[PDB]
Amino acid sequence: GASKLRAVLEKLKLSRAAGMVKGVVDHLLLRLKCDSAFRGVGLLNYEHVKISAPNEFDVMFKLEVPRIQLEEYSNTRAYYFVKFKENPLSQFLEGEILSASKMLSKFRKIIKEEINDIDTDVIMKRKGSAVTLLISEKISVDITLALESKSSWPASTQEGLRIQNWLSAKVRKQLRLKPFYLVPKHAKGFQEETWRLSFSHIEKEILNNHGKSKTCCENKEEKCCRKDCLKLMKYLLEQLKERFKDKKHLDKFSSYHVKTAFFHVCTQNPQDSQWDRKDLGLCFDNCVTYFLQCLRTEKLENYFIPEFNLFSSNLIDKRSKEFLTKQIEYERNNEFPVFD
Amino acid sequence: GASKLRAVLEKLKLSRDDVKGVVDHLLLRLKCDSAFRGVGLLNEHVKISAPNEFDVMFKLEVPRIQLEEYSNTRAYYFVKFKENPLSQFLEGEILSASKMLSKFRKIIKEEIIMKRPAVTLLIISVDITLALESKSSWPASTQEGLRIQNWLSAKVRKQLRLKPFYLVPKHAQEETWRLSFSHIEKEILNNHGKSKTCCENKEEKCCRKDCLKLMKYLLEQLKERFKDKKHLDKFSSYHVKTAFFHVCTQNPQDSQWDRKDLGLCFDNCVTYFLQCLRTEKLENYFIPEFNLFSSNLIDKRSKEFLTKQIEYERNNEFPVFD
Ligand SMILES: O=C(O)c1ccc2c3c(ccc(C(=O)O)c13)C(=O)NC2=O
Ligand SMILES: O=C(O)c1ccc2c3c(ccc(C(=O)O)c13)C(=O)NC2=O
Ligand SMILES: [Zn+2]
Ligand SMILES: [Zn+2]
Repeated sequence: GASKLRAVLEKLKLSRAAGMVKGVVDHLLLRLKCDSAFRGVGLLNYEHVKISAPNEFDVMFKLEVPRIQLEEYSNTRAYYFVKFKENPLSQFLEGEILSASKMLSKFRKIIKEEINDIDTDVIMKRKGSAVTLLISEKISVDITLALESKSSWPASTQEGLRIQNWLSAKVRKQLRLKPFYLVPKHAKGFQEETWRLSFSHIEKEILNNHGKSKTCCENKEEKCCRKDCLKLMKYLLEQLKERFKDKKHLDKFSSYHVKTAFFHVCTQNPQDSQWDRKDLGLCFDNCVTYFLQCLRTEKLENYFIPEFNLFSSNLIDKRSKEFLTKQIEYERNNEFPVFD
Repeated sequence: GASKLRAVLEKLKLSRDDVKGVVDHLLLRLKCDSAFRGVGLLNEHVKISAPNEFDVMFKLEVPRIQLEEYSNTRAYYFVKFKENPLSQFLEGEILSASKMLSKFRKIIKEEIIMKRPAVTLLIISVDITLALESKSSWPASTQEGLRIQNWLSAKVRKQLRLKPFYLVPKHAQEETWRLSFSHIEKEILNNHGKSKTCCENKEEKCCRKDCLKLMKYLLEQLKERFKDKKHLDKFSSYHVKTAFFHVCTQNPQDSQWDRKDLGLCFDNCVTYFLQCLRTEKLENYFIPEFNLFSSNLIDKRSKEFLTKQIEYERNNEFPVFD
């Protein structure tokens, strides 16, 4: 049944915009770099987090905080407090703690006064992880502020990134030498000054260099279907999320959940021969089945923070998971009509 | 036979089972000079037989450089610039390796047993080499080189080319700098298979590294044997390493390097090296139009001598390995 899938992959392919986004983010950086607190700001990598939203872009603004002290908040292995006029963030302390609210409030207010200078009509949507702009009433851009630390990764990541049997232990050591990032994200009436660990840069490298063989998808003999499986998994969720848009059931589910499950499947199937392009229908069925397992199990560990469960009941209602399960199982049983 | 090569590699590792942070003190006192403030390590032993001799590259970044090729020696270049800490060393618009080495050879003795690769410290021994670092894009002579696309992938080829390249003081004309990629060579060797997990599990154990070790040991032993003769004087472990890289391009798949076939793979490396001698062609792996085996560089009689000696060794189960 791969014919209906690659039909979807061809239709999704013809979304082949950025430039009006580039000019806005470039103008935003030029002004943001004039502030002492945001002097070292810069782009991380335009990224299409949603596969079926060509008018939705996503950028990450990085800003290094040299020599910080991360204090874990109440054993939530992903949320941390940030500790440290030698610090240019001196206007944002709430004691010894970097205030995420104040740091975000100024970041938001600078962009507000900066989208008005532009020729091009830009609107900031109303109000964490941070600001969304509306370029010319058609294209929306989500900007996320990310603290950068070039220090070694927190101890909660020690057992994560289990890519040794797939991308090798040597690659795993190399990626862990790269910096990590912290995004302002409240934690569960919420601790409003916490930051969540972020490895979006590592996730990019893993996706765009994804085979056991270094030449995977570089010749016809080693062409795998890893990327297509993730694309279809994202399209499925987006279609269902939009189909049941005003039932609120699928609100808390996002492409990161689907992307996390896909990484775990990559660990369980480390050989390129398990992802042969002629097996797209089977491979996709196994990806859908595994995601369904995480739903029924209420266990989807963060790929980098294994003790952080993305599908715990404290984060996502069991009813919402049961609803996602029923919808996905109906689709898979009936050859995915939501793709049409 | 094949058991003789495994025995040699076995003795080579006992030879290295049992090193000096002296160099860390050198860069302490060397970084305090104005012209050498951007100094540091780059990463080794060329002589695999005697591990009592080390080799270091002292990297020094040279920001605004424009390279001009010297009479189409696609490896050698004059370094000019486009406040300047090395203003002491200019001989006009070009940068003098003579005065830089002299000042570099002045503080090695000042802040010190030096020996006038620029210097040699006797502790053990370490060959210190001065290298200019350039973060610019590689010269046009490297365009058709690093042919690793069918082996380590085109993607990897693009990542390594973004890394800086280096220039060492090398005679050709006496103020020329030769291209150096000892850092890329290091990565290519310590990350050598088509599979990223090559040599990380018994199922994917290749013999690439051992074929290079035996090739280096074969040349070093023959060079010692005929030391009183001058035939093998200009052959070096870098020639052996370069030939091994081209053999890797020729045999990209890991299945062509199964450690069960050490004898077959090693004979492949010998055969190709032999072919480079008879035809007098051994291109630099990064600079293809630079032939390390040209008749201008090495005597044909010298090549034919090494050819006949290695041919004797291969025909008698390599008694050089006893
Ligand atoms: O789509 C999102 O909101 C989202 C984006 C990125 C990330 C996450 C994470 C957890 C939950 C969500 C979410 O709330 O869905 C999410 C996470 O642990 N690491 C991320 O990098
Ligand atoms: O062993 C050496 O002398 C040596 C070391 C390193 C290099 C070279 C090169 C050419 C010739 C020799 C040599 O003359 O043998 C050599 C070269 O093109 N690139 C090198 O990186
Ligand atoms: Zn692939
Ligand atoms: Zn190997």
